[PDB]
Amino acid sequence: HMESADLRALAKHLYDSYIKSFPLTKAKARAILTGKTTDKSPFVIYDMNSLMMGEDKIKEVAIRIFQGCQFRSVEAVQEITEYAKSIPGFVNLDLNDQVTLLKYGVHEIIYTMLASLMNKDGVLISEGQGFMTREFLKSLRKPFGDFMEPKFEFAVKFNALELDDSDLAIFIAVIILSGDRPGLLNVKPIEDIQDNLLQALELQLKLNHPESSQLFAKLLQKMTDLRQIVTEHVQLLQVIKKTETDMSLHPLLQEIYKDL
Amino acid sequence: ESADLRALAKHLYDSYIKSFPLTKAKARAILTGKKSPFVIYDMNSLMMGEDKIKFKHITKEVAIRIFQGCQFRSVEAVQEITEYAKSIPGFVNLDLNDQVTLLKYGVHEIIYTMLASLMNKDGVLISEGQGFMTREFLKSLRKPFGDFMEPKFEFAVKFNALELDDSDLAIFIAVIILSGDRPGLLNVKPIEDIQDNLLQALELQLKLNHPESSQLFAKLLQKMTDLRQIVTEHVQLLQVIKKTETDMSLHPLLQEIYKDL
Ligand SMILES: O=C(O)c1ccc(-c2nn(C(=O)c3c(Cl)cccc3C(F)(F)F)c3ccc(Cl)cc23)c(OCc2ncccn2)c1
Ligand SMILES: O=C(O)c1ccc(-c2nn(C(=O)c3c(Cl)cccc3C(F)(F)F)c3ccc(Cl)cc23)c(OCc2ncccn2)c1
Repeated sequence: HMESADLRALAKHLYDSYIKSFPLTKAKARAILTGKTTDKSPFVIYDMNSLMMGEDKIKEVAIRIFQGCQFRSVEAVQEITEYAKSIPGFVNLDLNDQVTLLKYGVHEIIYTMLASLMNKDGVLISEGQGFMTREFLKSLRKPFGDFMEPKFEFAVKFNALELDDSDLAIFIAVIILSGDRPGLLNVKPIEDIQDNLLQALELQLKLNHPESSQLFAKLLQKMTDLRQIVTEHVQLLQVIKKTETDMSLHPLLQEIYKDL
Repeated sequence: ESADLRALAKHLYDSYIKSFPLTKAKARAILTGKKSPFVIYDMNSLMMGEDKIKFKHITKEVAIRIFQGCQFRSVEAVQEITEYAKSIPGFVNLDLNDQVTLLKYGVHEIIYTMLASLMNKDGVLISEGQGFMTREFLKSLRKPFGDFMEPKFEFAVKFNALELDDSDLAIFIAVIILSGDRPGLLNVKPIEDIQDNLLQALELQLKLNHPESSQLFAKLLQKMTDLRQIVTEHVQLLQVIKKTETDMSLHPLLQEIYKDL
């Protein structure tokens, strides 16, 4: 049990690092999506021709879009790794466990943070300069169309929680410091860190969302929807791999899936 | 208010005790050796136990008969969980289709959960604590059945490290039943309203019953992740067994009884 002032200190530290680590925050994404402004309005990609035009403004189309997603995913792994290093105690853990926590945590975090860029109608891309519609992604051929849509399905549900970045900074940290990842050597020091982060998340959610009953429990229950979609995702990639030779994953993603 | 949450907690404990034949408290006294159960550790001792104790489940090839014995007992537990659900305040007031949907999609998670109460690292109680079948004998069953039994123990051992007691579990079980994300629910709001009450009661219960166990509430909810994961694994294991095994036909009425499991 930490002292209340120490838990507030931890929350601010983590929000501050989250802001330094991730260039496109939820607050910026929501300002772009909600609009009103003339200076931050995205170009909208909703069909083939607008895609071609989008490349002038900002191999097969579905493959090109798929490769756009892994390029950003790789970048996200880099951003998530930098953030993890800022979590108090993380760089002090056994070095193999650091790799293990990142290996199994980044995908859950990418999905979580992907939701910040989504509404029910599409997703922000190219650092907010673009917006690709959900219907266009869903209409891609072969396996790729159905590969796009489950992310939207989770995001619509996660976004009903109305978390802001200061909440998400702690949530993300909790996910990374999971003592139940396969193959961890020293679970106790990981769980001790998570206990503090969980205490910090609990107090953060009560102060920032006082009228939102049991949001702490409901957010932890979302770590369940995350676990399942990551497993679905992996089994979709494998199917794509056994079909498509016109693609190859970045060595960073390359290694992460090796263990699944 | 705290006294209302304690009331709800005691209400659920009382009902939990009437609904389930073997409580975790009684099961642990048997497992720790604190009237010895009959021990099934190999083929010959299995033969004697059914001739001496006459287990109604295990009664074809031996690995198949044990597997079907687990399916028989699961069918019994479904009825026990269903009766318990009726005691959860607000449950019988839900739309009847939603009551059936919540039970349909929750019984598997609850059965794994309560199975842990009857398990330790060395085996599992059966027949209301009268028998004990070793983990090694179950794990050593041939073909797919051996690998079907062992994941249950692996989950149980990790879940049991939480050291929940029956008063804790009665509320936990109720939380699982009142999941508003089950497919096909017609009216989600009253289910989530009830789950919110039960979570408050579970949170308070764990702080009072386990004051030294930091963040036990969060860790128990995180186990809903392991529960969802193993139940879906469970499903893919049954499908393989069904599509593979031709020595599995029971009387068609028996097949009807077991459908869904
Ligand atoms: O900015 C960000 O933070 C971001 C994070 C993720 C994606 C994104 N990955 N993705 C995957 O499939 C994927 C995930 Cl989740 C994790 C690991 C590996 C992969 C992959 F290797 F398999 F690629 C998506 C599938 C559908 C959608 Cl709509 C988005 C993603 C992202 O794309 C934005 C985007 N939409 C369309 C066109 C271009 N760009 C941005
Ligand atoms: O008393 C009780 O409360 C009880 C609750 C569960 C089992 C049990 N189910 N089971 C399953 O597979 C299963 C689960 Cl988890 C959930 C839903 C459906 C099923 C099923 F339909 F597929 F059966 C097991 C697998 C392995 C083991 Cl060791 C036990 C179980 C139980 O068996 C006791 C037992 N051990 C050995 C031999 C005979 N009998 C007792």
